[PDB]
Amino acid sequence: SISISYSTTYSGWTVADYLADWSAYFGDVNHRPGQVVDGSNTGGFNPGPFDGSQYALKSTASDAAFIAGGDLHYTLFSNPSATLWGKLDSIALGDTLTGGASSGGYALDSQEVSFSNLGLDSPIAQGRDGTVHKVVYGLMSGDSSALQGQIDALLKAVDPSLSINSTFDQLAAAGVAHATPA
Ligand code: HEM
Repeated sequence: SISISYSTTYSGWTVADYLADWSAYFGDVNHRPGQVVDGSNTGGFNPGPFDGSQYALKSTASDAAFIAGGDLHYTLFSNPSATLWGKLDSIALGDTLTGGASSGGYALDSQEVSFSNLGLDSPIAQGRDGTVHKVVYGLMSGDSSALQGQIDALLKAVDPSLSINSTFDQLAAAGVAHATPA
């Protein structure tokens, strides 16, 4: 089942409120035609350049960052163009991104919340409609709606009383989350 880690700072927050606020603050990096700048708003892959076990992106407007983990592939200009696909296992949110391919991986100096065992599986043929693409491109764009919807489904699968409107502490009591030190 989905497994959530959260700093105790967020114990009383709903998942939805946390994600709404986190993504709004992260803010759209404007990864769109005419506006992509390598090393500014592309993010990066480990080991890369366009594939790997992690994709990570910081907002330059500020040191808020996320890391997507799994088995990821980015098509770049190849058909279907500008598609992130593959297997998405985890999303970690926080700030102060560190590492990269030259370090052997990415990490957050302050990891606030992670969602693991997401089980998202998107074939290349689905293109930009795939769930992996929607989740991650959403986050790049300051929009956690797609992530929220996938988490909500995973929580309901455990029990229909559980949802993104549960608090992190409620989810811990329900067996799907654990707290970490603030
Ligand atoms: C190493 C990381 C990446 C690089 C270097 C990169 C590079 C690019 C480039 C060069 C463009 C075209 C810019 C232009 O037309 O002027 C682009 C567009 C785009 N990229 Fe990325 N990208 C990266 C990661 C991602 C990821 C992870 C996603 C999805 C989750 C993504 C989604 C898109 C989308 C949706 C567009 C717009 C495509 C269009 O409107 O036709 N990119 N990217």
